[PDB]
Amino acid sequence: AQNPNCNIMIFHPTKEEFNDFDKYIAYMESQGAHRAGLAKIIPPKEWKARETYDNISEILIATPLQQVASGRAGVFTQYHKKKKAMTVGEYRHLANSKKYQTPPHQNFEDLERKYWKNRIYNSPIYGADISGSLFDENTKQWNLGHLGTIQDLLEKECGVVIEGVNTPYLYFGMWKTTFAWHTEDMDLYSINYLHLGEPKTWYVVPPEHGQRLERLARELFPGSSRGCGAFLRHKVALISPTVLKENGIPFNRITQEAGEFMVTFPYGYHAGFNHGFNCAEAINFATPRWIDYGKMASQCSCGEARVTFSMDAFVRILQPERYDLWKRGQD
Ligand SMILES: O=C(O)CNC(=O)C(=O)O
Ligand SMILES: [Mg+2]
Ligand code: NI
Ligand SMILES: [Zn+2]
Repeated sequence: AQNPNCNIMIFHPTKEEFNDFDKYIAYMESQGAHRAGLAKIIPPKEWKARETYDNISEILIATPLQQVASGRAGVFTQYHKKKKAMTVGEYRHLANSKKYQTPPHQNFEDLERKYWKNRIYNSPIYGADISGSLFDENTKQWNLGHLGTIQDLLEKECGVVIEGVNTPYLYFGMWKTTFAWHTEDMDLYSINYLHLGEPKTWYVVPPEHGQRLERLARELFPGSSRGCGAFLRHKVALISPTVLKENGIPFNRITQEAGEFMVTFPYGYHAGFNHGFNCAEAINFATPRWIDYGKMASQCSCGEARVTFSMDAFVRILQPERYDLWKRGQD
């Protein structure tokens, strides 16, 4: 069995190997990458996502989210308070302001310590989930707006044609902006490219151990757990590495820098934080190996998780028994 300790693997494809996305994902899995839940891909030196980032300031962040925490330093939830619209240029200035800027630090480890110590005492503002792309249309390799669609994958694997579309999302972050513990909708893959700026630290639980994280989360968030049998789908709960280690939960951590891709694998729980002003782009995708995960994915039916139009068909076709209850949650 490849990668039996479920370590995060890092890949350095050549320009020739960067041509065929599906084939490279399958190669990474042949080496056991999926066992970690997360892999890093460093593009060949010949590649670029676009020529410059000098002309992005007029992109609008229509609903910036202020991430307000409740709980204790290592075990907290966050809620998202909607703020007034601002441009990316306005947001970058805000991120660099004395109130919100990254503190002085020695190295990534020192900054990670400061994050876990102090996150709950601040409420950083995240420009998340903005439909759009920063890949140049002429970038032919690993262009996240030109991937094969999940609807086409389901059709190719299972023969059923379904409605829905699959497009990327931009994330503009600042120091302490936070992504809560989650897997993807329908336990899909994700791919995330850090276009610019400061790093993003990731934590991940191997898929084979995801239920260990769920059991801890039910212990640590007991009212949430009573409210919903899949409350990590709400994407609001954080648990620190110190707390995970105290409870024996297997996990790994890695820092993504600008110019690097991360891939999350089906049912790989992940969480993390941004080091300072940055911009990432991400999209979900599928492979043949995903289908069995999609069929088994938990679902939130309490009404909190509210998701895209396109998840309807996935539930309807892969999870027909759950469909009626899940759709009630959506309406
Ligand atoms: O970058 C972020 O805030 C969150 N991204 C992801 O969870 C992802 O790409 O799967
Ligand atoms: Mg612009
Ligand atoms: Ni994710
Ligand atoms: Zn729920």
